[PDB]
Amino acid sequence: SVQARWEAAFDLDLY
Repeated sequence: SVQARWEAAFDLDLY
């Protein structure tokens, strides 16, 4: 959720 891999990173940016 959010999107991650993106705006800085929510958390699901994967590390």
